[PDB]
Amino acid sequence: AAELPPLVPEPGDAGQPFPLTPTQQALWVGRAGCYGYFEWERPELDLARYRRAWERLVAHHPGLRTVVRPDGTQHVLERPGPVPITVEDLRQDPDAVRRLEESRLDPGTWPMFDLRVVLLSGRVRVQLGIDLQLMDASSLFLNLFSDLVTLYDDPDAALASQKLAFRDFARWLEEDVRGGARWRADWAYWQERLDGLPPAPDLPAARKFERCMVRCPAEEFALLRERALAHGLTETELLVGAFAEVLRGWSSDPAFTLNVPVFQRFDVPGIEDVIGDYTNPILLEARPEGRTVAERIVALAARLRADTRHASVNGVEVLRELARRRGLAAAAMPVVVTSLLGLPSAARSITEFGTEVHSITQTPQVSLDFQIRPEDGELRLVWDHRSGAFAPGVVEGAFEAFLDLVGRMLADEPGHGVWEAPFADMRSRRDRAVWNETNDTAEPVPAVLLQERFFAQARRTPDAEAVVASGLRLTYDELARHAYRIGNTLRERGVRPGDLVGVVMEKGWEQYAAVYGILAAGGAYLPIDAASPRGRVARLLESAGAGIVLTQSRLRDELDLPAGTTVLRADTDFETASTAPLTPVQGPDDPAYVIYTSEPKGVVVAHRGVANLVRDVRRRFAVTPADRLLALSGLHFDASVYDVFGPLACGATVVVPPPFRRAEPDVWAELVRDERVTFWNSVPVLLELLVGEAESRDDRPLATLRLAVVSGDWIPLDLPGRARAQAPGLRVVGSGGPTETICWSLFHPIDAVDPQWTSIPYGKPIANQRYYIVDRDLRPRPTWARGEMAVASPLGLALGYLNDPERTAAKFVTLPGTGERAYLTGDFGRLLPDGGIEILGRETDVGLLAELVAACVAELLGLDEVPTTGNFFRLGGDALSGTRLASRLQDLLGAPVPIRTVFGNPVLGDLASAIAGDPAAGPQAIRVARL
Amino acid sequence: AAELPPLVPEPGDAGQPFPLTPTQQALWVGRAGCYGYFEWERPELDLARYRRAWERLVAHHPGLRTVVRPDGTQHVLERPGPVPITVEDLRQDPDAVRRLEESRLDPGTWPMFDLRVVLLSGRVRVQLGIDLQLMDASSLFLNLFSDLVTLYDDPDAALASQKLAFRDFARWLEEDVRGGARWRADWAYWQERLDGLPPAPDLPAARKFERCMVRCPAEEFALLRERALAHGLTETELLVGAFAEVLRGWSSDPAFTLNVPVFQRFDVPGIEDVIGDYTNPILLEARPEGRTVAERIVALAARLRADTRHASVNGVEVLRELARRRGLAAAAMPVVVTSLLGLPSAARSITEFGTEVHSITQTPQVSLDFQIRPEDGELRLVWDHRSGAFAPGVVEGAFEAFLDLVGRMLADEPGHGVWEAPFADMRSRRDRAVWNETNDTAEPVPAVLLQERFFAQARRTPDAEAVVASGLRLTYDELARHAYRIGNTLRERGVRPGDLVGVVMEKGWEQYAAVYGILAAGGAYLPIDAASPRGRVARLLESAGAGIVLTQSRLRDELDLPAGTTVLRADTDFETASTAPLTPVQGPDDPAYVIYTSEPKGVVVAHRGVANLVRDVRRRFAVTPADRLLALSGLHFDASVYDVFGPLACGATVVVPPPFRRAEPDVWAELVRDERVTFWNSVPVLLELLVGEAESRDDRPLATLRLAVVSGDWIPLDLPGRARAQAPGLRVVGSGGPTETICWSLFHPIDAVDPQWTSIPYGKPIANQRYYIVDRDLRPRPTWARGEMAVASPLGLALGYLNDPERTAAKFVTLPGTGERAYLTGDFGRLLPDGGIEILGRETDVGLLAELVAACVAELLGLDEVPTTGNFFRLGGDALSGTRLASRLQDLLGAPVPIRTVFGNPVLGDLASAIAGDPAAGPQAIRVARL
Repeated sequence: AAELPPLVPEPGDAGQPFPLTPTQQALWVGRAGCYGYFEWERPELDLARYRRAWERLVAHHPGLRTVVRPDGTQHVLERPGPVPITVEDLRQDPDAVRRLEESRLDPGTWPMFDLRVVLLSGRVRVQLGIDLQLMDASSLFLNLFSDLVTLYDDPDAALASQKLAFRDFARWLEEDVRGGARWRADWAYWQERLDGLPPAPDLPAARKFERCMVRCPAEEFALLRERALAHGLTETELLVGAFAEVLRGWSSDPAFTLNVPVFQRFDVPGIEDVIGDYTNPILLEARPEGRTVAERIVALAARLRADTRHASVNGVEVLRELARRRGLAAAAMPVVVTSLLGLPSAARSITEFGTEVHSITQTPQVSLDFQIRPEDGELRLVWDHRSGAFAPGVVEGAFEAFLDLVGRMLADEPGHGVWEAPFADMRSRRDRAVWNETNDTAEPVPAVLLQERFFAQARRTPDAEAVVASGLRLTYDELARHAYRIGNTLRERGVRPGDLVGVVMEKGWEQYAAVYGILAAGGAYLPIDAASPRGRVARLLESAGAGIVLTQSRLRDELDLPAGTTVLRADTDFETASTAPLTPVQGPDDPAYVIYTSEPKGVVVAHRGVANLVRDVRRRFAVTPADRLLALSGLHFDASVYDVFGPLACGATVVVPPPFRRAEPDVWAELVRDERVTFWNSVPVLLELLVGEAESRDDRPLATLRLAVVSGDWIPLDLPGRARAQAPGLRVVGSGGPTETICWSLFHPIDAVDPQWTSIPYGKPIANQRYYIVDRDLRPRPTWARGEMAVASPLGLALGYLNDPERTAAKFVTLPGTGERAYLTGDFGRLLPDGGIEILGRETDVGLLAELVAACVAELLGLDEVPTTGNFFRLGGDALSGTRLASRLQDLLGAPVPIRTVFGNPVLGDLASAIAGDPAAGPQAIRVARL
Repeated sequence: AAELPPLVPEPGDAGQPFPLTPTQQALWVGRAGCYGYFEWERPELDLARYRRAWERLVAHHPGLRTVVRPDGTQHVLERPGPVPITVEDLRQDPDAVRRLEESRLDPGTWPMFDLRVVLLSGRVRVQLGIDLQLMDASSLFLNLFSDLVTLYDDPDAALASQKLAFRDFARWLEEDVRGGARWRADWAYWQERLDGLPPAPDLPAARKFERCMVRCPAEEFALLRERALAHGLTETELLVGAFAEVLRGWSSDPAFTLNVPVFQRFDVPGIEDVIGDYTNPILLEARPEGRTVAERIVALAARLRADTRHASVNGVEVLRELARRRGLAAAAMPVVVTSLLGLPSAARSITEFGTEVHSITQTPQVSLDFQIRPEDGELRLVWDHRSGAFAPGVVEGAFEAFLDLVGRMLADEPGHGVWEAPFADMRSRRDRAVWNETNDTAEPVPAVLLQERFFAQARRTPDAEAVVASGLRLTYDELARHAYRIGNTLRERGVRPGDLVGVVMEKGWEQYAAVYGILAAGGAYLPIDAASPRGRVARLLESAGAGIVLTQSRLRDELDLPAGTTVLRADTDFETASTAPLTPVQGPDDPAYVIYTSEPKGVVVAHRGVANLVRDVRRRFAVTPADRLLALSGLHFDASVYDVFGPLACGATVVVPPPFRRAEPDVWAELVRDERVTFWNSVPVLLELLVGEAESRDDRPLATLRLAVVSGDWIPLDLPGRARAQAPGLRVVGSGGPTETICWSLFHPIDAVDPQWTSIPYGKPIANQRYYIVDRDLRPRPTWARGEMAVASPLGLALGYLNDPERTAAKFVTLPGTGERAYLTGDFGRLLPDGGIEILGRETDVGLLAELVAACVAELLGLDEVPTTGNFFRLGGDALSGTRLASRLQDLLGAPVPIRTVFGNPVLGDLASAIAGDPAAGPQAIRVARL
């Protein structure tokens, strides 16, 4: 604990220039609003006594006579002149409050404050505008406001004599403390920690200062003090920790750095009466360390206390180094906790002068400022936030969660209740009601197997068109008969419930016959791309255990299938089989198919979940037998699952396009025209290609499109309008959901595209699906908070991964709060106020000098190698060895390397640049570096 | 003509540090070989007298005792010590010259020279290595070498006493001349001109110093002097101008800047005896200004004289500014002319000491150094060039052209012969013999019309396959009969020789029938893409005057053809026409087709030129009836022209692919396999796609390919090897030529791909074509010189552009040297030593300060606006107004802006940066700039 040099006052230069404090300098350049404003009301004001009070305050306090020169230094005017006090008479004007509410200052001009008095009928408004660069918050309340009350009572009152000038204190910090023994030790503390500091809270952002606030009465203030002492904490530490709990409810990452200023006057004798700027912003690293609320708050407080023990370094300097390393944006710390607790008591309080009526601090570079201030026996808790910094509702939701959390702290005995809770739910009342409303989706799904629904439809409308595929029109009865031929044959050859049968085909009617025949037989189909490379088809079939494959005779010869495999050709090997109806032998929760995705995993899906999809789509989009769907997607993709089971369940027509290995929009646009397609289903880019093709044509070939469902990628913002142009009355519908949620698991009908959107909303869940946005502990997040989409359903999820229960256990989890089975999509998004989801992400001279510095550092620290990008103090340096570093470099270079240069450039590359840029050492140093 | 300050010698500091000259500084940093070397032979050498001579030289001349300190300053050692002279005894070793030839120095060590003496049987070799930083060339010959001869005769000889030190001269230039009155005027001269200076000669580059040299005897030296005086020139000016003529024969641009050093000693009394570095590289702008050789040389000399009148600025400084503006690469001036003419006579010459046996200057940063030196009544002309800086043969070719040009100057009276020539051909004897051999391509083309060749082939092999097109095999007789049906019908409907008939079809046999029917009728066909947008088809037909169109019935309805047009469908509207042979009524030089290219131009091509192409390809690639060509290219592209006329002229088979609007390599690879295609023709990328498709397959579906001709884009370097892998024995052949040279006009058979190539060679011309590489005056260039390809032929060119004789006259020009008609391709390339062609190209604080400087400059100069990028002196400034500029900026900024700062930063943005970076003015200046 290295003691600090003493302060020697220098009154002969009291009027001489002196530098801005580090925090005053930041406001000087950072304004180029920046002011505080206060308004009190009283029945009467004696203006003569009020002017005498301010004339005495200005005379007594040099800080009220300090002005900034154009060159960024400041000095104390000796006799600035009469105090400006603007009086405005409104005692005659009716609706005077509206006339005064409709009337809403520079450091280079005196004064840096603004005094106004408004006379009204029966009352007076006193108004004080003050530049934030004039003094810090503690000088405002403990010095200015207290003396203003004392002097308005008696402008001749005795005031404690000024035993030093703030100009002395400011020079003492810059010349004697900064760079001295303790500063160097404290600087090493911060530099060891710097590259580990997390960013500022990353809170949800929107598309000038507002106020959330609350006042704790004296008896809850006393209870809050007991709750904090019970954990060994100050009230500030308790409130800072509670604030970090709440911010973690909305922040993208649980680790963040808060700006927690202290107002250290260093016990300099007399300094408690000197108006100045004592702000030292401490950069508090808030990583969650603890299982319970109490443990985390206690751990955070211990870090705050350690940081505070090293506060001879001013946080503005730590922020400067952070910006050198990361750039100015990533170094900004715009979330501040400003506590005025723990300061000396002031003689008088401004509440004895008038009842506060309006007040607002507009601070540059600050988005959220949590202010903690004692006011007349009560604890005032204020959140000042900048409008438009945060998504609508975020700050009000966080405040309501903060009051809830502090209230529980007052309600619960230490060691019980919220103190022991793993976490506090931060969702608002409205968050939960909207999410519950949107996710109240359970519906019973009748235990009818997928093929049984199709066969019943084939009995209903046996002569309607089922599959139209390239100059061939299969009727419902014809398709059912061939499915029966396949099913009887497969049953006879030993397929039993649970067996997988491969379907290796190209687009054509044989895919539809094969699927329904496999299901009729009792098995599940395993579709595999007939254009797979190498012997992928054989690897998937071997891995899946599928001993039978159905294919097309025109295709059998270009497939490498292992020799023990039964390979039947859908279109020739079944012509003599029975067409006798086959009777179902699997159950609704048995697999209907296995679809492989990116080792490749086999996604096993049951009949019940597909029936759910099909029933939801039919009702939601009014699918009828008149509809004609274009089956674009390949059988081995999830998206084809609706194409296979939806239209055929209700009597509509599947239009199968010719096989294609690259997009052919013109073929598809012709096919949409000629077969009068009503139902498009594809990834967004294929719809774009189709719409482009139509735009370049004179017929309107997409005019029969009434429904277009696109999913699996970002939807261009102009695509829906472009599609509706080529097809009036078309409903464009966004969808989504991985293979594990069974094709489509949510929808967003795109009825109109707000041009303020960055993307189309991802949508709301279909029947029997629930879309949670969860944090890393699988707990649901408030509105706007980014998290992973977890899709919960007891029937609309895949059964799991084929033969892989360990990966099934990792992705199909039990949500902790409800015990629901949920699938972790790996996609990220956030909940929207209307219940929808926004998807966010789908699943060399100096160089030689630097090597020299690095090698010299490596030997000094005892390390093999040391990178030129390393921070000297993080690599293992400290105060005394950083001094040895300056000497070893002086020796080896033959040039002067001051100690200030090593400490001012902890990053080894930055030290090289500082040495090479030094006129007194540069050329010499570069010569030695060149060997 | 502002006089210069006087030189005041300062002998009290003769041993004190002093700076390197600007040219010495460049060598100091620019070495980090750099030396000169000399070797003379004499029968005897008296080593005692030789050592005494060098000990006297070293004592007498401070420059021989000057060393560079590690900090880049230099000083004069007082007593450096005995002169090192290494003696090597080889009088016993046999083959001693080989032992001495196998034995081939730092400024910080003394001496900066290297003295050796080699004793051999009967003779001695004296060897002198000298650092280029020690002294300039004029000090070497006029001071060192002359005094070495004087002193070896008598080491006690009287020498002119040193009346000053080179250290005085070097300080006088840096402190008194530089920055003074005349320097500022000269600096304004250069700065006005700087941004206009062309780059260094851009000469052809290759994939450590060599010597071309010649010695003019005294009587030709005297004649050369008379030739120069006859034009008012010095011999140096004559030789510099002749050198610029020759360099223009190879350089990519006719304008270049040469580095022409002068060795000015400024008539300082005594300085003619002082060894030092007097080099001032003058940057000579060599733009051709004149109709004849004489006029251009006279104009260039007048610029050299003007430049020389402003040589108080050292060219190293002009080069520094040029590099600030353009970067270091584009500012380098590595082509130097070093003349030692016009200097005082030296008392003795090194030729009196020994016969020179070997000498070489290795200069950093120099690629070609033309040295002009008087030697014992003769004129020595030396080209020192760096090996590998230039393409092989370029420097030897330029030297031979230079000797030829100077020889003509000695042969011709002024006012006659070469003096009056518009230009001198610079091609070497070998250049012309190779080009003539390669371009001796004339062959008579028999007057047989294109359709007559096909009809004769249809009589020869009437049952062979002509066109195989998508499940349809047209025989030669079947194709001839349908061509006759079309031709008789078109003849009957009024087609006469000269008429154009549109062909608007998609790939299919109807294109082949339509072409031969139109030709049989007597007209020319005009193919137009059936997939053209909008009403392009109607615009082209209207523009071309084509009143008839043939199309396909399956296609007629999607075409917008104007109403007065006859539209006949090849496949239905001709079934009842006569198949009687029709007799030809056009001639071989009448149009066969019109093909439109990028307003669009109609390229009109006659029968004769197509017969030339077809006959050349048949012989060159041995096309026989067994061959089967894949007609990939569209009829409306040039590349299809061979497909239409080549195979059918000799009995081979055209395999037509299905129409395609995007590449389908797999279809094409199938089609190559199934129809046994032997002849591929396409742009390179389509062959790449086809080869990729085959690589991914197990059959070798391209195995029947024996010939692949690719043209129209860069050929990837690995494509030929990749194609030969998929098809052993395949000949890959590169081709090229625009539509105006009738499909293919040159070939390069790619038999093996040198991995040192950056591209495949473009090739050599086919029969009746000649490929010239011409400069901007349409004159042929030497080997390696970049120029425009001009394709000359009286029959292998298009007749011209349809209805557009003015554009025909601009692109189909008469070459000036031969009167040949040639087509200017707009492509660029260069001739290769083997006769081929390589194609080269196919057809904000400072910001505010800167605005402040600019506005102040704009008012001072009287201009409305002035850009921040402008050079103050080019915008209109000069010496006196640049001084006024420093004062106006001092006034308006309130900060000191020294005059040196305005002159050291002529570019207004650079002045802003210098002011903003000045500690004594920066912060103030930035404040004012911010308004």
